[PDB]
Amino acid sequence: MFAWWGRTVYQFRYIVIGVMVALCLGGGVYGISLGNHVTQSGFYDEGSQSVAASLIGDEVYGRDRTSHVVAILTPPDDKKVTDKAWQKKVTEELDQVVKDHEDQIVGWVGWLKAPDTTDPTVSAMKTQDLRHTFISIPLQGDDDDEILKNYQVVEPELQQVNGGDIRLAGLNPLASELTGTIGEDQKRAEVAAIPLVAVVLFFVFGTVIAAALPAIIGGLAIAGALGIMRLVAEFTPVHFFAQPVVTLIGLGIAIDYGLFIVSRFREEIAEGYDTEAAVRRTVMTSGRTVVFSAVIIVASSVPLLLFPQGFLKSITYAIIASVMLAAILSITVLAAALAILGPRVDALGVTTLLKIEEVERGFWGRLVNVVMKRPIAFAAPILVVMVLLIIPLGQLSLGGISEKYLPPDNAVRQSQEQFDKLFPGFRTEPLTLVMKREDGEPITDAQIADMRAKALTVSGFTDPDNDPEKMWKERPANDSGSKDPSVRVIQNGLENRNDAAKKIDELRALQPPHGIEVFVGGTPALEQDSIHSLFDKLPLMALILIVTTTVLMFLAFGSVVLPIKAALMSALTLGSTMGILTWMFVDGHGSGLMNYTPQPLMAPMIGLIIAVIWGLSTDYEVFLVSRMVEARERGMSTAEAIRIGTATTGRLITGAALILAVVAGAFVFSDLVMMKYLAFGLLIALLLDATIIRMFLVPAVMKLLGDDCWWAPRWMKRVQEKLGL
Ligand SMILES: CCCCCCCCCCCCO[C@@H]1O[C@H](CO)[C@@H](O[C@H]2O[C@H](CO)[C@@H](O)[C@H](O)[C@H]2O)[C@H](O)[C@H]1O
Ligand SMILES: CCCCCCCCCCCCO[C@@H]1O[C@H](CO)[C@@H](O[C@H]2O[C@H](CO)[C@@H](O)[C@H](O)[C@H]2O)[C@H](O)[C@H]1O
Ligand SMILES: CCCCCCCCCCCCO[C@@H]1O[C@H](CO)[C@@H](O[C@H]2O[C@H](CO)[C@@H](O)[C@H](O)[C@H]2O)[C@H](O)[C@H]1O
Ligand SMILES: CCCCCCCCCCCCO[C@@H]1O[C@H](CO)[C@@H](O[C@H]2O[C@H](CO)[C@@H](O)[C@H](O)[C@H]2O)[C@H](O)[C@H]1O
Ligand SMILES: CCCCCCCCCCCCO[C@@H]1O[C@H](CO)[C@@H](O[C@H]2O[C@H](CO)[C@@H](O)[C@H](O)[C@H]2O)[C@H](O)[C@H]1O
Ligand SMILES: CCCCCCCCCCCCO[C@@H]1O[C@H](CO)[C@@H](O[C@H]2O[C@H](CO)[C@@H](O)[C@H](O)[C@H]2O)[C@H](O)[C@H]1O
Ligand SMILES: Cc1cc(C)c2cc(C(=O)NC3CCCCCC3)[nH]c2c1
Repeated sequence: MFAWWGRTVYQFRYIVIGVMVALCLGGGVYGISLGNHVTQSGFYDEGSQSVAASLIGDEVYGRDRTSHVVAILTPPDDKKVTDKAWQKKVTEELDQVVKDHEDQIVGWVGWLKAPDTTDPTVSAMKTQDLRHTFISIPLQGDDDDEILKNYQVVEPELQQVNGGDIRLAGLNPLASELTGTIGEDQKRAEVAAIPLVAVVLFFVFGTVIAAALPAIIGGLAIAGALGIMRLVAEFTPVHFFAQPVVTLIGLGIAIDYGLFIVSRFREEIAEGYDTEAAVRRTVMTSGRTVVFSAVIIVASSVPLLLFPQGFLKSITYAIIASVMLAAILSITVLAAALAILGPRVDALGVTTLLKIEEVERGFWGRLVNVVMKRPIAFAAPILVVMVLLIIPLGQLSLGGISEKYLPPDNAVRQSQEQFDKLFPGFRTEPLTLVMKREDGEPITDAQIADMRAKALTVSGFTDPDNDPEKMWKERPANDSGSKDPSVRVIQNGLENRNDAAKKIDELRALQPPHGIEVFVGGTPALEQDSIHSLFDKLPLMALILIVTTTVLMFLAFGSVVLPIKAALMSALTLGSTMGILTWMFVDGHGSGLMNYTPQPLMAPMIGLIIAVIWGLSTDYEVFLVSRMVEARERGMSTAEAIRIGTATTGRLITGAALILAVVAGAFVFSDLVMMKYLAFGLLIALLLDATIIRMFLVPAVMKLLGDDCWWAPRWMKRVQEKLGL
């Protein structure tokens, strides 16, 4: 199979390069418009009670458009908002923007449209010092994605209102900024990472062409994968976060796959094989390794599909498409490229760009020896410290997206915070009690008061007017609502947002009046229901993830102790990185240096980070411990096999780690705190696996079990033998 392709890829090397490059470039052109076909939904559970509550509320009362855009207007030259000349000028400008963009803007409302109003709420849309007043600009659209697109059409003209002295906040200015970080992080991966990957690869290989080929494969992999995701978007919604994942996870593995087979090819040429034989032998050995690595990653990714969140489903499609294409590219276009180049892959050295030994082996061999001489002296301190690194995970907190996902100095975030300071109480995050009478008869005022009294028995809800009778007010109704009298909604915000899980259960435990059912919704309910469904499915997801990888490791090791030992090592790294991440992003250690706000984490990201870290650690352990098994099966001491595996894989694993560190390190500078969390989790797990696990914990522990590492019942080794994966 790999034998046949190794000969075939040589024979049709020109056809292979031409077809594969055209497909990837054609996919890249198709994938340019992906950013215009992604969605922001997917963080919630579509089957939850809170989602049903939101659908009923919107259907009966109408979609609330008053939070789409809020604009703070400050008169120039220290004038007050009561300046009649200033009022007329800004009013005419706003009317012109609405008239020019009626397809996008419903209109604008606020104190400026009725300065002589007596309504206390409308009169509160201006500050006491008369220096600031704000307006609401509802937008057209039937869903949040369409509404955001409408906002981005009119934003440039809106920002010019009042001589530019207008501050835009609310849902869509922030949603535009949050989704805008995707483009900023992506250019880093393609303008800052790839050049740094090139200098890292040049330090590994020493020649220009050998260093350039893995970078080119990564670029082709990104181009094709974005095109595949664009195709996927035609059939199912694709979350916008799936796009940066392609450029982070897909790019890193694509370059690492390229590094592995280019390294093997140069070693085959150096051993004396001609180009034809070298290509075949590289596919037979390194091509099998990358293909098996791909199935490990795919096996580590598909368990996320158990979760209902569309966000997680979109990520796995991106991951699977990225790794399958990269594996295919590494053994089709890369192998064909080396077949054409031959030894000329090393032709160009430092001088080209310039114009435009025994000690090392012994030391690393000695380090393994020192570790094995006193293994408990190494394993015991490492085991203790890694367990202590799990302790901060006990302080795990979970929430949802806000303006705090942006750095504290972000302009749009600061406009939002200025609005909440100048105009307190206008922003709310209420829990809703969606009352429905199954009889179809109208809900009475007494029944609404019965429900309010029940909700007033739950502590922790805000009382701004100090009167409980003014709490749990009815949701405002819009003209787009059906106003079905059999459905009525009352709502109230929480005093402390972290109490949402407890308070929602209390609300859901209240007995409603006789013939009515109650659905509890609101944004805090949407998050808590999504949190609950994720951790409900997590035990099954973790079970499938562990067993699928362990059997794959058993197929790769031919042992029963080795897959179990490596699963324990994977669990230790997974726990340690999560504690460190909680220590950094919840507790805030490192927040000032990296300019992010400590806050609760996003729950679907822990599921993603579990799958990614488990896959990465399994991938590195499989490659290393194999070379030990391969040395043991041919006849060697257990101590020598550990030394041979470490020496023979040291250059490749270290180089792969350096590559991924550059790629992930580029994304730790993202303005989105969620991306920082994912990129750092990758960096920590990589540093632990490449240094603490590979060089200290693996060689030490494996010496403790001695020759029992290779133990495996023969009726199980026969199944491994009959397949030979
Ligand atoms: C993160 C913060 C973003 C969320 C905050 C956004 C919510 C704040 C927007 C307030 C919108 C509702 O506030 C106000 O309600 C009143 C009461 O019906 C509406 O009703 C008003 O209409 C117009 C004013 O334009 C006049 O005829 C009159 O003063 C009144 O009837 C106003 O048009 C609306 O401005
Ligand atoms: C690998 C990622 C998972 C790491 C999990 C982090 C757990 C941190 C525990 C903090 C201590 C709080 O202790 C709590 O214990 C209960 C069971 O008693 C578990 O969780 C329980 O409480 C939560 C809190 O509302 C409820 O949704 C529910 O009743 C149940 O899930 C969690 O463990 C933790 O919520
Ligand atoms: C591959 C191995 C991985 C296997 C991992 C298995 C982990 C299983 C853990 C189940 C218990 C965690 O359960 C989860 O606990 C957290 C606390 O952190 C609760 O979290 C709750 O309290 C926290 C802290 O007050 C709030 O910030 C949060 O909004 C609220 O939901 C979750 O509601 C509950 O669902
Ligand atoms: C990636 C996309 C994520 C972008 C999200 C970033 C967060 C942006 C900040 C939120 C700003 C809007 O803040 C918004 O305030 C309004 C008005 O108080 C709340 O609106 C709430 O009260 C109003 C008026 O009583 C009800 O008609 C409505 O049904 C209810 O939801 C919204 O629930 C909240 O979302
Ligand atoms: C036969 C006796 C007389 C017939 C009754 C006619 C009404 C008499 C009661 C008027 C005062 C009731 O007192 C006040 O009622 C209003 C309107 O219902 C309630 O108002 C509350 O419920 C109503 C719906 O019922 C919501 O639309 C509103 O947003 C919410 O605040 C107040 O919470 C209550 O304090
Ligand atoms: C800088 C931080 C970046 C983020 C984290 C990256 C983690 C990478 C750390 C790698 C640690 C050093 O890891 C060590 O690398 C050396 C040199 O490559 C390998 O050594 C390998 O190459 C050397 C020559 O260079 C040979 O003599 C040796 O026989 C061979 O094994 C070791 O087998 C490995 O144990
Ligand atoms: C889930 C996941 C995520 C990432 C970023 C990576 C990176 C690798 C990797 O670098 N693997 C290499 C070493 C294993 C042997 C074959 C050569 C490739 N695996 C990953 C898995």
